[PDB]
Amino acid sequence: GPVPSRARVYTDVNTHRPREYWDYESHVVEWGNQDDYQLVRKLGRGKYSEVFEAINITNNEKVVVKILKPVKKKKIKREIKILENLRGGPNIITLADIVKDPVSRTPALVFEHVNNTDFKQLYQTLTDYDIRFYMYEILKALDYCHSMGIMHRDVKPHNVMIDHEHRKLRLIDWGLAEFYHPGQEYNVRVASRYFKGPELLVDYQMYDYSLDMWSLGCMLASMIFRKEPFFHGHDNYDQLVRIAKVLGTEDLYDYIDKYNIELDPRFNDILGRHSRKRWERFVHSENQHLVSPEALDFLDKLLRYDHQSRLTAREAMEHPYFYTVVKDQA
Ligand SMILES: CNc1nc2cc(C(=O)O)ccc2c2cnccc12
Repeated sequence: GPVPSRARVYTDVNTHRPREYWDYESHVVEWGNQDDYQLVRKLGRGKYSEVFEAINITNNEKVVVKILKPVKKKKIKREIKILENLRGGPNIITLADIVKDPVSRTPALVFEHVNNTDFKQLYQTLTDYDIRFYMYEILKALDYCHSMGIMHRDVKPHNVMIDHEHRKLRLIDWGLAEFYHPGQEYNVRVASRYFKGPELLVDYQMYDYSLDMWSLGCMLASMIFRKEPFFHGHDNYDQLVRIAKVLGTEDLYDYIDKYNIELDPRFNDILGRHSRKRWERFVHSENQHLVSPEALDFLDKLLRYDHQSRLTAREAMEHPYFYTVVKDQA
């Protein structure tokens, strides 16, 4: 059976709390009236939701209503709990209200509005300093919620709302976030395919905060190489191959051994033998202004199979990649 694993930071944060902090299934939710908000326009469809710009009648402030698509009621309580738990954390989205349409009686979350620029036009225009700044701001959100016993489990560009005029950022969609408890085996069918850590692709269920750190590497590599996405796999099985073609197969296989992981028989063929590439293969004419010996070193220290050797959010923020943004924040 698979060797166990314990997160190497914030391992026991949750054990040390009142039970009601993390025992969300008993959380008693007070549902408001959704007529307090009039929907203006659809901002986007989701897999588990539909999101609308809306107006708060009382004050006239722009708001966002995320009507939740029908899932196990405790998953809603999980998301609500995690949001009331993180309220006011650096760069976390703010849950303004919880309501239910009086006619449909179908639950919805009301969040603060963010004048966001979507990454489809944004990531194509950021200077090297901008990539350092916003990445640092993501790390603020990740280290906070990790320190608070929560993994986000779905870090990807659509979930990072960026406001470029006021240089603000907020990390959103907490509907897949879980509380971390040492020894818990988690579901591996979480996150989006391009940002799935190798632990999810091989079905290693005792994962932790560090999964969020692989997703951040995928983003970092996607931005500094102007490749969206960086690991462009055809499914979950081929996704591991796209990773392996870059990180090498020796290493992956020691990772399988180090945890006595049972590989699917499917993987036993399509993976092959592959060397570990030097990141220089990916830098070309039109993306070298964004690459530096620093970014490469930071990036190398996120993309590791072994979830235990990834940087922590806290370690990431002390990387020299961020020395200037740390300075200009003084
Ligand atoms: C696709 N557009 C938006 N989706 C959101 C999703 C969540 C959530 O699921 O947590 C929270 C907030 C927003 C949001 C906020 N302001 C402007 C736009 C959006």
